[PDB]
Amino acid sequence: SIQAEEWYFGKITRRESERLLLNAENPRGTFLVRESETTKGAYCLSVSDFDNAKGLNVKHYKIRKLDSGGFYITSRTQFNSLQQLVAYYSKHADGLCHRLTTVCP
Repeated sequence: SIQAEEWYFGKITRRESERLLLNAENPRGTFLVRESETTKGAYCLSVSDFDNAKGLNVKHYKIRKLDSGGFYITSRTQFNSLQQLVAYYSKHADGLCHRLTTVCP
């Protein structure tokens, strides 16, 4: 059940995700997956970032569901579930601002 996944935050808003991620205690690459508020049927990978000029900031990556079943952020790689996606991007950033490091708490 994705519901029980530790990195999955269900229906929290865009503003709630940022609130959770923008915190001193979180590594760059702390992240969560949520349903998209605005795009029905989509997801969103929310990742904390930091640059010395803006400080801690969050980047949001829409995750689209292929009708045939998969998930994608880019045309580069596609995956059979959000779990396989969370796992790949933890090993390689491939375009994302930072590799996924920490699950949001």
